[PDB]
Amino acid sequence: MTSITPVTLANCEDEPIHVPGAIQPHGALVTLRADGMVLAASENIQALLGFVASPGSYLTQEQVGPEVLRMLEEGLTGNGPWSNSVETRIGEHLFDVIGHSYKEVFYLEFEIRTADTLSITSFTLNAQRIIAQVQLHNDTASLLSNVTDELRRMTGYDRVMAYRFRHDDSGEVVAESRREDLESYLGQRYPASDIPAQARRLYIQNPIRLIADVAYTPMRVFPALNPETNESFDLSYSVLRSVSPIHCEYLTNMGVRASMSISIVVGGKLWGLFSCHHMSPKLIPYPVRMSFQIFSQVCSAIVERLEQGRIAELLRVSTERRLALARRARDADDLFGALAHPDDGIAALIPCDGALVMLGGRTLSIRGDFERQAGNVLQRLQRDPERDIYHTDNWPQPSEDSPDGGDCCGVLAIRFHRQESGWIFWFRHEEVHRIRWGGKPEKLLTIGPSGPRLTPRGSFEAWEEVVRGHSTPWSETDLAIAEKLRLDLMELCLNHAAEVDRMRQRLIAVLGHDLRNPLQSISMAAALLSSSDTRTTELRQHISASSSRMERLVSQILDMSRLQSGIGLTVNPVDTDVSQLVRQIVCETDVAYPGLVIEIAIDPQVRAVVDPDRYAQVAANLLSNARHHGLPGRPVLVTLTRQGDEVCLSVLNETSGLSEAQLANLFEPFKRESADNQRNRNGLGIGLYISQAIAQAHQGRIDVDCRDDVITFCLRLPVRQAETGSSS
Amino acid sequence: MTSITPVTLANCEDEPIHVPGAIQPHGALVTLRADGMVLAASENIQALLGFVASPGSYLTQEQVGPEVLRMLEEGLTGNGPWSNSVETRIGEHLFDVIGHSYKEVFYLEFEIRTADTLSITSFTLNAQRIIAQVQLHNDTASLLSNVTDELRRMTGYDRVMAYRFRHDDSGEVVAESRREDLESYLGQRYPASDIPAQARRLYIQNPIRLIADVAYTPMRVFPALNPETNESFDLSYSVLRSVSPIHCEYLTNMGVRASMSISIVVGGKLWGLFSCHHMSPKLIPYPVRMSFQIFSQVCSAIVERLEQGRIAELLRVSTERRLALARRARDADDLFGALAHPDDGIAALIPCDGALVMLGGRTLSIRGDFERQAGNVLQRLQRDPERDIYHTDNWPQPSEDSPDGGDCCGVLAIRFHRQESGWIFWFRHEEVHRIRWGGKPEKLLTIGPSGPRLTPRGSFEAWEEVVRGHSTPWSETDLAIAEKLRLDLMELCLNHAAEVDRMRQRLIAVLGHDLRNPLQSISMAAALLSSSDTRTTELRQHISASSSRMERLVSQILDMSRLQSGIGLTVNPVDTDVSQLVRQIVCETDVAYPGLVIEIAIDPQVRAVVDPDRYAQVAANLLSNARHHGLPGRPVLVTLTRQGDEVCLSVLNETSGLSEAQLANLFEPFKRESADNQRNRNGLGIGLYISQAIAQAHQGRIDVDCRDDVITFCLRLPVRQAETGSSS
Ligand SMILES: C=CC1=C(C)/C(=C/C2=[NH+]C(=C\c3[nH]c(/C=C4\NC(=O)[C@@H](C)\C4=C/C)c(C)c3CCC(=O)O)/C(CCC(=O)O)=C2C)NC1=O
Ligand SMILES: C=CC1=C(C)/C(=C/C2=[NH+]C(=C\c3[nH]c(/C=C4\NC(=O)[C@@H](C)\C4=C/C)c(C)c3CCC(=O)O)/C(CCC(=O)O)=C2C)NC1=O
Repeated sequence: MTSITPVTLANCEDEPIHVPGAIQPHGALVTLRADGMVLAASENIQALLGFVASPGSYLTQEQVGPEVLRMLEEGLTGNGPWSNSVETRIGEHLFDVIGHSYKEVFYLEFEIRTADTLSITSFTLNAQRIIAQVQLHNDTASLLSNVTDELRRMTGYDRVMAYRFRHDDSGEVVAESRREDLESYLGQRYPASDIPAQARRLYIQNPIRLIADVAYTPMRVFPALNPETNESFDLSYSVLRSVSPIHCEYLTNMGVRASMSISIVVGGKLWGLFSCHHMSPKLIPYPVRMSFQIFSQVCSAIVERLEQGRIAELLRVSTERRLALARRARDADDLFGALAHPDDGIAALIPCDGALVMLGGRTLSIRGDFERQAGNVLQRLQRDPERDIYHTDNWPQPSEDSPDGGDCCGVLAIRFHRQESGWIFWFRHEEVHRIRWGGKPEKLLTIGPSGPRLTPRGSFEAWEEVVRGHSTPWSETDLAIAEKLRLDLMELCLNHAAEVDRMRQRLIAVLGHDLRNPLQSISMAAALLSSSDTRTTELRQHISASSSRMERLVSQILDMSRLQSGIGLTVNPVDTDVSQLVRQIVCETDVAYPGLVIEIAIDPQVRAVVDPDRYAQVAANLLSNARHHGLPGRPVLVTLTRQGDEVCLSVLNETSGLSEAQLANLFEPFKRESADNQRNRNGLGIGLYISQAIAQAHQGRIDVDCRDDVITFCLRLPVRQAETGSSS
Repeated sequence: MTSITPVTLANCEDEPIHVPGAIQPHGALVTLRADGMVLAASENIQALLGFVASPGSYLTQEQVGPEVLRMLEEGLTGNGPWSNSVETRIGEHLFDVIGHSYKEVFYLEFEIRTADTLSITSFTLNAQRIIAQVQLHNDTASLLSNVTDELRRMTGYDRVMAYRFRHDDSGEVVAESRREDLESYLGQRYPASDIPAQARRLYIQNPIRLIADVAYTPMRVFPALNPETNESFDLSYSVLRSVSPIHCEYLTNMGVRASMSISIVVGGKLWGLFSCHHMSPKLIPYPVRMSFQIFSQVCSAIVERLEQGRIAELLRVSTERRLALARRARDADDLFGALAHPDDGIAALIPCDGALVMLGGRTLSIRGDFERQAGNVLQRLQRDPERDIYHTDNWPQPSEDSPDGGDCCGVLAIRFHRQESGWIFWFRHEEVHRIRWGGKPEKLLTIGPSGPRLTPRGSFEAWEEVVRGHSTPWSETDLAIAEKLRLDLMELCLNHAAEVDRMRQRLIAVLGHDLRNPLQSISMAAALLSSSDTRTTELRQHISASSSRMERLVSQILDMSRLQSGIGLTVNPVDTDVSQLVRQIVCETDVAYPGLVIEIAIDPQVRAVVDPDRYAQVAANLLSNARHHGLPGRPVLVTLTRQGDEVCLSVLNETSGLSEAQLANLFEPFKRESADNQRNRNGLGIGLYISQAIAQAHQGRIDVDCRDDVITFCLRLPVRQAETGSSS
């Protein structure tokens, strides 16, 4: 739907190995339609089976015999997936005829069992042999060790190996059984490109491969495209499927002449393989490969059980320490203390060569001194501040320019208090690794008539690569522990930091209560001054003005605290003459500010049940806002009107132009722009915030209209009558 | 007389089905010691085999034939667990002699293969198909359906059913293949008591059961106890093991005459069964049950992998939805609004008939009104305040006694901000559930002369239970989503509330600056009052005193905020004559409060480099504390001494007795005891906190010594050496 077609990232995953259009010549293939019509067949069918499977026809009993027709008939007419096989003699050779269905196409694959003993061993006896062996092991090390030997005994292959994939898709030969005169491949690494993603995905679906003769010439199955869809025949589940010519080249470079492999699937991912080699052609009869296909799933389930148990036990053991630390830190007076102890603490949660706890600008290093390393990592994290977890095993080793460089190649950092910079770091020193590679990893490129070819390595001689500047990698367990600790510490930091709010509530509330009395006393004393002398009169006036200003500030503080605390404003609606109140406020404002030209259009005797103190407060806030933000010398128009069940008071004044962002933030508290406005340098900006809260408390609202740098405010309050109680 | 009185939990788990001491008479059993000696044998051994296995004797080739001893010798001399079988003829008919070892006891189980023919063993081909075909299913719903049909066609049983266990160990018939005339059991429920915990564990250990004749007579094995241990023979892995008579009664009441069942084990738990029934005796040859053991292990592994895939996909889609919400909630100005939107938000994470989001007293419902249920849940949860998550599927609906009830049956709640009461409640309305029980699940007991007996149900006719008042239970995924979202919202609350803190800091920081000017103006005007009249003089004095008190409060506010914000107290250390300062302060305090007897022991010319304003503040704080907490009329002893490079000021006064908690909390801010002290009602209690912080800022300390209700404070401040120019 995005109208885009991405391009693949790697050319090694782009071979369609599942639709080769060819089979290995040790059998014959026939493809059949859901009604039984022959669609395509392998070109050797006349030589191997003695008859021509002409497309469009149906198999005759003279051709495949009654056993194959009985099997096919039960297949085509059956329901759900189909997979069956039967033993029959066609011509003079005994054949294993395998049948399966995939994506509505039915396949019949014939393998010769010439020069072999009839029913020498059955699928059930071999399956029980292996499953009984596999179930004796409680560790994957010994499970893979013994299974590799039993598989070599049963098959008789020149070599059998257990190959385990790494987290980076590479893999290592973790177990081996081999003929004495063969060089051991145990413990060698092989790169991720040796088994491409396409194969790993396929080998989760079809657990068994066999290559009977690595020198084989593919037999083309023609027509190559299914006539009913023009699509290639999907041979994913075919046993005769022609393997990639690049892998037969890879095995020719190993000197291998037959191959077999069995998948190990864990968690829906290809966990490993059992790979078998022979230095001469070798075919394993289908009943035995069927027993191996059964074993593949039993062994996969057992390995999964073992790995899940081991991981679960490590997770439990670590959860114990994490919870104990959480308890200690919760009980301790200082978290930055309880975590920063060289005994236990966070340094003991994850294997590290030292750790550092950082919070609120306080740091402590455990088992070393890493404030330098930590600070430098933060100076790296400053480029991606939204990142909360950082882990690395290849920290750039410092240059020789100064000995201040720290060789702590491993860093694992987690942020538990983003605003206070709560950081925990775990460090690891450089661990010098040595890797035995199965052949030098030369590039997959050769140029010839085909252009560049993805040719495999020319030799598999064990090459030893020394790794420097790398530490012990942080396991998925360590990363999980680090994240769970991050969350546990965030929760504790929130519970800890939330107490600051309660303290400020108590403090401010007591201050608001205790400060009113001295101000009231001063205002009363100023009112009691006889004002006999002109000097005494001026001082009395200045004292009364300053006291009223402080009372106003204290009132604003109380209101803001009550609003932020959610208590709201306790309004007392009473029948108030809005006309008289607004006219009085305007007159007092004009007399107080003779330079402020105030125009009034106040309807007479507008009476409404409203709180006179809150309405006066709103009017004062609006006049102050118009004075501070209005253009100097411009007149202010005040219009009070009753619009049905609402009282509308409008104030219009010119401005130097207000942006839409400023208009949206007009009601925001502590607006930074107020500190820069030379006329409002002392304005807290809460005037609109408090006014809006007052309007909401009165079930009203404050409208704002700014046009052509002229802003118009319209207070709308609902008309209501106060309730009166009676005994009736 | 044992001083104990146990209480029975259940009768059905007590019967030891693994040590029955008897076998099903379709075979014979011989028990052997690790040295090959015969321990015990079934009493029918002479009837079926023609020889007597006298205890203590050894088998002989003329008795059991050579192939039996050949098989047994590999067992006795083998390592670890053993399990094998041999096809051999004894007397005139063929026996399937199966051997295994358990707890170092070796068993020989003889099963007659009479009345069949190797051609009938073609069941091995149907086994091959089922084992091979099962691997291709894409989901458990189709897998159970197809496998039940294949199992019925293969075995030919009158009925086959896939039984899946519920989370409460009950089970439901989820698939069925049956003879056309038989009553279909598909979809019926059966209680947990139908397969007791012991049977579930044994069926996890021994996957295949077969009751060839429900009407059988148990063939006792004699002697019943192993002479080597005097214990019962553990027959958990014996194929001839006599099934519980309570279960054979159960099958008799179904009209079943033979049974077979195949375990499905997932995650090491019994996930389900395939149970096959026949209305007449039927026996499955041992090679076929051997193939069913393989099928059971393969099916178990595939079912486990399919269910893991389904759970993983559910967790993936859940994670996508949750992280999308966390993003929207983080980009929002108000978290509450971005969560509370009905069109998109929290309500899409967990399927609910409605939801309520709550934070800081706000409550916004979605798809209805839910404040009643939320209120009742919190009122209940207030009795478990540490609880952060709650879930229920059967909330008690309100009685008709009041219309204020809330009719929601299911509630899921999580707390994401313990202080702001941030709660998210997901509600589910009544989902009337109709349950079809396979017979009424009445009590499985009847009392007779032997007391209560574990009588099965006498009938299996479907009884429909109308379960009312229950909603869809909260699945493991719904709980995982609630648990993870709780953390995703705790993160956002912490990161946002840090801004609320920073805002209140900015608020108080601006208030402290703007309040200073009006106070200074009033203090100056008061100082300018000519005080010509006595009344004018008294008013001036009152105004000056009130202004000084407010200035003191404002200073305390600034100090407290700077300390809580970590800014500390700014000090200006200067060479000050401590003797003169302290003497002056004491004189002023005594003159202002002649009723407060102050005793002074002030060393002369004590000089120290200290901030005179901060040190005077500390002295005033100490004197105020002694005045408010000292006993009325008792003298206060003030001692100032220089102890080398430190100046020590001590104040001693009598008290009404201070508790150890009050002494330890003497430096705490907002000490509740200050609000209750009628003499210190206006005291915030910060005096000691601020004084201690000032002392620390001066690199000094405040010592406290309270003895026999007499408290002694000792301020220790370091003396700083003076610096001056010098020349030769
Ligand atoms: C001792 C160690 C050891 C290892 C590590 C090993 C690997 C291995 N690769 C396998 C698969 C494939 N590899 C490639 C391609 C490439 N392979 C490369 O090396 C580069 C150059 C490249 C392309 C540019 C393809 C297309 C396939 C799919 C084949 C198919 O199914 O058609 C398989 C499974 C097949 C089997 O059973 O042998 C194994 C077992 N066999 C060993 O004996
Ligand atoms: C159509 C539905 C349907 C269901 C649900 C069903 C259940 C079932 N119970 C099983 C096992 C046992 N049950 C009990 C005991 C109790 N069972 C009850 O009902 C009450 C009366 C009671 C005790 C108070 C015991 C001791 C055993 C162990 C038997 C042994 O191994 O010796 C088995 C496995 C055995 C088998 O293959 O048939 C199944 C399959 N059989 C069905 O055909």
